[PDB]
Amino acid sequence: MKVWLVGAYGIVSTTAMVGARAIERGIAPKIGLVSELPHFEGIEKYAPFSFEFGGHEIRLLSNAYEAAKEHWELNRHFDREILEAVKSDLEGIVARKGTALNCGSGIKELGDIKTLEGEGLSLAEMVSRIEEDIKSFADDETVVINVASTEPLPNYSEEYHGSLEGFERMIDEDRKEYASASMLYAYAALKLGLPYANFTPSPGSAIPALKELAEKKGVPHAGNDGKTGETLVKTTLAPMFAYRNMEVVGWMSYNILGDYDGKVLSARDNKESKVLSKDKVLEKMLGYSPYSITEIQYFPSLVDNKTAFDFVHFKGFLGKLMKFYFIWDAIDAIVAAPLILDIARFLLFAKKKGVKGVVKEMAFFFKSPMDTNVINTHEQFVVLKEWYSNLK
Amino acid sequence: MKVWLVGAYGIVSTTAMVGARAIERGIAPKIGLVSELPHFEGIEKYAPFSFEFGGHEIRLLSNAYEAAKEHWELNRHFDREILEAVKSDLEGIVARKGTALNCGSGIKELGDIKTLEGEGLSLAEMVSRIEEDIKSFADDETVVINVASTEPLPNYSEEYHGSLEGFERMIDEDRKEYASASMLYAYAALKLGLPYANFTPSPGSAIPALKELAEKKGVPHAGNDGKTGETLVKTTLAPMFAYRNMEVVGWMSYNILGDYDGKVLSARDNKESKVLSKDKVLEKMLGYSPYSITEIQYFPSLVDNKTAFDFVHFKGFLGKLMKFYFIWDAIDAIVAAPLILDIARFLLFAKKKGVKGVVKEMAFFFKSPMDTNVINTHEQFVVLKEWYSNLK
Amino acid sequence: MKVWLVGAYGIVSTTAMVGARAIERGIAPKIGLVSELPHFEGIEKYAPFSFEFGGHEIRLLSNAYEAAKEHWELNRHFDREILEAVKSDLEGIVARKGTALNCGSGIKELGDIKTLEGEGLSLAEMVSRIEEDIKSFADDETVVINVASTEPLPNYSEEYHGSLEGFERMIDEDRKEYASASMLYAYAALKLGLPYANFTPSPGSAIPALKELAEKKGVPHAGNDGKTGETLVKTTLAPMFAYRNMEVVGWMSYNILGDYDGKVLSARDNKESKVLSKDKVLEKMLGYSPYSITEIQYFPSLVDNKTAFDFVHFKGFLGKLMKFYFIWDAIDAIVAAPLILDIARFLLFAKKKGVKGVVKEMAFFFKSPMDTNVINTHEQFVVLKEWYSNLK
Amino acid sequence: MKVWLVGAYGIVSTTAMVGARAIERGIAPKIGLVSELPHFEGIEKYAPFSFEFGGHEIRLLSNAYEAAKEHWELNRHFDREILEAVKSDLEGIVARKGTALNCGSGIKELGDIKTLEGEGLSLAEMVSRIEEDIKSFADDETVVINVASTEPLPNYSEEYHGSLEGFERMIDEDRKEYASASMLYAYAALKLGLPYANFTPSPGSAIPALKELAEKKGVPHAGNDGKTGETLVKTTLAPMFAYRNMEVVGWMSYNILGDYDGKVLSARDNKESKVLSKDKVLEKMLGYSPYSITEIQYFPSLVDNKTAFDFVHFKGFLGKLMKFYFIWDAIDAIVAAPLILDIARFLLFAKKKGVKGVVKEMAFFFKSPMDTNVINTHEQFVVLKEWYSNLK
Ligand SMILES: NC(=O)c1ccc[n+]([C@@H]2O[C@H](COP(=O)([O-])OP(=O)(O)OC[C@H]3O[C@@H](n4cnc5c(N)ncnc54)[C@H](O)[C@@H]3O)[C@@H](O)[C@H]2O)c1
Ligand SMILES: NC(=O)c1ccc[n+]([C@@H]2O[C@H](COP(=O)([O-])OP(=O)(O)OC[C@H]3O[C@@H](n4cnc5c(N)ncnc54)[C@H](O)[C@@H]3O)[C@@H](O)[C@H]2O)c1
Ligand SMILES: NC(=O)c1ccc[n+]([C@@H]2O[C@H](COP(=O)([O-])OP(=O)(O)OC[C@H]3O[C@@H](n4cnc5c(N)ncnc54)[C@H](O)[C@@H]3O)[C@@H](O)[C@H]2O)c1
Ligand SMILES: NC(=O)c1ccc[n+]([C@@H]2O[C@H](COP(=O)([O-])OP(=O)(O)OC[C@H]3O[C@@H](n4cnc5c(N)ncnc54)[C@H](O)[C@@H]3O)[C@@H](O)[C@H]2O)c1
Ligand code: NA
Ligand code: NA
Repeated sequence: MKVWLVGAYGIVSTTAMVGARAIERGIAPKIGLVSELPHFEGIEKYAPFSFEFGGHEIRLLSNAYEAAKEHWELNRHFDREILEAVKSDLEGIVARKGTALNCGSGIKELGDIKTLEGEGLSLAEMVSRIEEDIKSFADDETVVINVASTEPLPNYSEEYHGSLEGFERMIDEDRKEYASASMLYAYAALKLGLPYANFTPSPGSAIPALKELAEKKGVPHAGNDGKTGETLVKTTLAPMFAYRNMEVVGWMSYNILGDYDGKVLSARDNKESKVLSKDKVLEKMLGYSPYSITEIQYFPSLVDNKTAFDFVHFKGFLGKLMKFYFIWDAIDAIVAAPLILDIARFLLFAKKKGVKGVVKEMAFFFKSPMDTNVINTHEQFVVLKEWYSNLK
Repeated sequence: MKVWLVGAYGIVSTTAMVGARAIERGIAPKIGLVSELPHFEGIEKYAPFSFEFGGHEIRLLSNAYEAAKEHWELNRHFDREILEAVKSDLEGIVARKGTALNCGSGIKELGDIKTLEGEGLSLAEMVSRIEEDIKSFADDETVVINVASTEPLPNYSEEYHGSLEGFERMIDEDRKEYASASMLYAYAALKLGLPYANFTPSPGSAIPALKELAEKKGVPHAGNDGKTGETLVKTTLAPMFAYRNMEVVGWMSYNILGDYDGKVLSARDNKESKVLSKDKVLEKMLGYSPYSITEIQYFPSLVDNKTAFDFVHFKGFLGKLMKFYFIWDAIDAIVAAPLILDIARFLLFAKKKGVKGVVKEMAFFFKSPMDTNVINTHEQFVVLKEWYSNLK
Repeated sequence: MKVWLVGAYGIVSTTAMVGARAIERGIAPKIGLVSELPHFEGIEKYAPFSFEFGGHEIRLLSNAYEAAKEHWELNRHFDREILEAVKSDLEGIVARKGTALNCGSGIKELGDIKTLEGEGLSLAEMVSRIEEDIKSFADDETVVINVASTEPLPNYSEEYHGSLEGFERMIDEDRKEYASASMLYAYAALKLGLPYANFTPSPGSAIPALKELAEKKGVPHAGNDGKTGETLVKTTLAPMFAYRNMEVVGWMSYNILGDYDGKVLSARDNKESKVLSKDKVLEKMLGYSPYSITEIQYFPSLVDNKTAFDFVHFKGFLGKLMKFYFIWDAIDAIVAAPLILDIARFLLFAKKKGVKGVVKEMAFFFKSPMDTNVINTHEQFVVLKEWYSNLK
Repeated sequence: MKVWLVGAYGIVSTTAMVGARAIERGIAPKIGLVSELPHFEGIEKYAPFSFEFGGHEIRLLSNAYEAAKEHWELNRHFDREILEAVKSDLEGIVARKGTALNCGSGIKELGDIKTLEGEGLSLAEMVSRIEEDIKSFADDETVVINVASTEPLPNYSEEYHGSLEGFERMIDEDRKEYASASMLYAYAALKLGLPYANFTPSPGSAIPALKELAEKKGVPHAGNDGKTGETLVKTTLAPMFAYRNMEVVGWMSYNILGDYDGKVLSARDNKESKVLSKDKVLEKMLGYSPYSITEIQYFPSLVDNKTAFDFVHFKGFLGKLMKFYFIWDAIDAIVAAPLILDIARFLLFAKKKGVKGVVKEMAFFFKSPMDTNVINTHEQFVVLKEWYSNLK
């Protein structure tokens, strides 16, 4: 299959590329791949473990190898021998110039960038470039996945975001104020009939306009925002207090990281998207709102080793308060990268099975799953299992 | 209903007694009670929140109030005002002298004790005293629950434990070497046609002899070993690594506590029962065995504030190792006490619904659930929900 | 001796009052009191353990007992029996209306308040009321200690803060914009010839004007900002990396608390004072600046149980990065309250020994010690010991 | 200078060798080296940063490079580029066959071993081989340092360990039952007039016989047992509670590690030496004994990444209990290796300054410092500083 990655030179993106190729060359295990679990036996009939890559970027380096090595230098999150073995393949992946339209002040932290809007192009002309890039790459086994820096919350508009006609009016009128990069890539993917997933908390396809578009075009889509670490634990663990009829009175979630993701989320406007997505899961699972605090702070020496500190304050029998702590110490690109490969395969599977619109049953992958109040990790896993069985 | 508690002066036992009465007098919330969750609406048709108590003990204090206050003095795990309000009721609960037969060297740590076997009685004569105590108390709405100190692993015997005839032969021949206290209380309960649950990792009714007996008598029973804290988290959290196709390579579980439970488990023979029950859950959930260490150590200043330290070492994409820590800081009697009330109500419900033999669907309460490989907390909760719906 | 407490109805203040009296009535140990350590034998010649209290407040409750009980209800940080035993004594402590001039937006969180500036008084007239209150209480064995809510960083002024003449000009001209409450109480104390200590990060006497005043008047003073918990650990532990020639690359300090202190510090202007005081210690000890983040967030269920989460990222041999975590779980009023009693006794001792100006050797008590670059806890303790020996 | 390392193929030993050479070739910083701190300016007059290595082993691999690479493969605790750069130098370091006499059951975990006692040699003949090996290597700038696996507590003997004549009688009579390997290497070093340090909790030179010998020979020696991680923190942090007049009621110290050190300490007899050395520090600092538990458990996936979990339970004002947690996550060979280089330089310095007998002022390096009750890390550092200034 083929995967077009928005933010193709990022660490999540390059590590998926490194991993896919290491696994194909037979020099890496299949650990981390949800699509490789026993329940999904037979997926390879529809989506074999076979990947060609391209994508859009605003940080233009020569190729995906140079991009992968920049992240490897700082993080060393896989062996030098894996880097070397996949060098050839990754040198042939060259990203195209994308758009950073309305992606917030945090984009400044990426350093030297070049964008379509910087060239003076209108919305219609930007869409045409994005579509031409994708369609020149795409086949009938192609998916588009957004793994680009997290945008701020969009300037929402009922007219421009509430219907497909309103959104196409937005493009026609060149109303840039209401367009964000993530919307434009999602729009392009679906207009081309390509399945789409948004691994970030940027709006992407999660506006009514684009949900209408995906349905009309009969195209499957999924999102939003990869559930990889702290939020994974929160949605696995919060149900335990509910099952035991305990009241959660407080939940603290504090996250420190560096690298480009920590750099972008250092900006208050970009951060808000990620923070709300991490925070809001609690009420959906419990039925009520514990006092919750969720923060992300830049902490440069950790690079992509995002570390989370959580504290849960809870009541039990007779009103007695009790306390639970956790620390997650993990590399973000290592828990994220396989989910990109899994999302791509499950979208391809969904496409071939005639699935259209939001694939709500892929909620398991996401912190803010579209079209569903199923948040509990256990419930989401059962939904994913049962969905695949129903269509297999 | 009526509940006969083996180990009636213990902290789990007295706090269930304090709690039941506080809730009946309308001075405490219903927090902590699984049987009070919305899904179990209508349980009160079969098992209303209404409790009379008695039980067996080897530490003879005057009454359950004096017992409750001894634990309250050291722990202050509920308000002085709750203690005062329930004093009358608890002063009327007087335990009967039980048996500490083959309950290990840790029983020495309980201080001043008096037992049936100390009086020179044979197995048959001990059984008669235990039965007379229970039957003088029991009605058609009576359950027996074991919350006594954890025994060592029994001297197992195919002849004496493998069939009811073999076990009754054991009693007839006065073969004390193969009898443990917990077996004798379980035997007595079931011979009397009373539902039974074992909240400890002592063998109790979990031998083939007594499982045969419960079936023959048409009596429901449940166990073993309350899942309250660290093991609750382990069975909620370990599935997350499986769902995400990660390999757990190591899991460390270190527990410190004081009070009478920490005192008994300071002995190496008593400890082994609790340790194996906490440790063995991992393989059943994952399909394989991470290097696991599970310890319990005495740490007197914590009293009944059992604190657990866990560390999970796990592999993800490309073989990368990553790390997860947790600390549970809770009072053991507060997470355990409501489960005693819930177990009693669900046993009464099961009894009235014609349920007989091991109620395997009550696995949710237990670290070592009888007759089931369902260990995942989420799965167990669904099984409990669905079981109750099926019989309601 | 006599202690006039600014913020007399606060939890630190009332717990010092509760503690002093419990210890005098012989119903509490002397644990927590630095002045009770063997090295300080003979202090009781100059400052016996004997305390009468008064102070200023803006939250007017009837008396210090009602104030103490309000905090006890929420926190239960000492026994009901201690509360009862000291009720009489504390009912006779009645605070006087003080000033909340330029104490930031966080003061709004205190609820119902009444202030001198609210009555329409000028700076000169406010100073006269504050002085009249203190002088009506004071004797030759009286000290004034600031334990009031943390102010924002002041609008600094060279003219008005840089010399005593400039500060007295400020009062004469009624230039309120440059006066803060803490400055006015410190000014009043020193004008009256009374020793002064500032337990908060508010400016207090730590401006050149008031340092000049204390010297001229021959009056000892000490501050700023009680070092009680997280910062205590930081100044004990950071030296270990220096002694071992390790580079600290990052230090994260995250603090959650409730109660009135957490409420006031929820405001961004008030918070800044506390944050800088906690953060700045690192460079002074190490000679360089690790990337440091220090936050305080409101977390209401913890009440006065301030909990801190720290993470230290450090380099050792060959550049290898390594990691250290800590969690402090303590009640803030319990670690602070004895230091108020100790500060008072050491100020009285200093006064009687002819000490004047900043008592820099009391740095041990403080996060931002005036007139000293001695920050290491070990060094500060030796300085305090040696100071007392020199004057004994 | 020259350093003869007992246990020369171990990870602490090989990493000191790797580090020394990387630093000499100018490809590594001097981070981690206490002897490189500003206070020790001028040490290079007596002990320049210049090292030639040899030693004894029982695991015979071809050379120290092969040994270093075996540990590097599993741990990756320095760059492949450092490994490559020092390969030549380390290939020329070839260990000689030593003795594992009475080194406990844990020695079995080292795999394929060869020893002097296995050849049938008497004590006198073993001593001669050990001496011949060392003297063939040694010059006037040579030190011997023990970094071999931790032995069990020795079979102590007043006659054989209490005087030099008694110890030499032991050798003469071939009384193996009372000799341990570490004693024999220490004996040989001192008989040869070479300074000696013991980085392990094995007895080494810490018996009266060998202390008498070092004095008579006018030879400086130091030990015992490198203070590198958890115990470093404990001796830095415990003084904080004393300075603040708090009572420590409980201290838990739980350590997990793998590699060869974790393997040897998995044995109960070997473990006891390390456990007592880690545990006993508390009383010496505080004056009393908190309930303390100290454990080390094998946890193979961590390899040389020893992780420690500590919990401190402490009383403060009015008897209130409060709680402090810490987690140390570090590589043991990285914190240990520079101390070997520092110990060697400070021993050479001591030798040239006419120092003889136990260098008690090197206590800073050690968990069980010989001839001193100075345990507090801060105090030890001041003692080391002042010692060096006095002799410089
Ligand atoms: N576990 C995880 O790492 C995880 C989990 C959930 C969500 N996410 C989200 O995934 C995204 C990727 O994470 P990452 O660590 O790879 O960050 P990264 O910064 O290393 O990668 C993002 C890449 O996208 C590029 N980019 C930014 N805006 C773009 C635009 N509009 N068009 C094209 N390219 C653009 C950047 O130049 C960068 O190379 C982030 O938004 C992050 O918040 C990551
Ligand atoms: N969260 C929890 O507290 C928890 C969880 C799982 C299992 N358990 C188990 O529940 C049991 C009770 O815990 P606890 O904290 O109340 O301990 P406890 O020691 O305070 O209570 C046990 C009581 O039973 C008595 N006893 C011991 N052997 C007896 C015998 N053979 N016959 C009659 N009485 C006997 C003791 O005197 C004591 O009063 C223990 O076995 C414990 O391991 C507790
Ligand atoms: N361990 C600790 O608790 C600790 C450590 C260091 C510093 N501090 C500082 O000590 C102070 C007291 O802490 P607390 O927990 O008692 O808080 P608290 O809010 O319970 O006490 C402060 C009291 O002062 C009053 N107040 C505020 N402004 C005033 C003014 N200008 N004049 C007179 N009264 C005023 C408030 O009404 C309140 O009763 C805070 O500034 C805090 O940041 C506390
Ligand atoms: N931070 C630390 O790593 C640290 C701190 C304090 C003490 N120590 C102690 O230092 C020692 C070395 O630690 P390591 O991690 O290098 O362990 P290691 O097992 O990797 O090294 C010990 C080496 O000595 C060898 N050996 C064992 N007995 C011997 C004998 N009698 N004669 C000659 N060689 C012998 C072994 O074969 C091995 O190569 C251990 O005793 C350990 O407990 C280490
Ligand atoms: Na805690
Ligand atoms: Na870690």
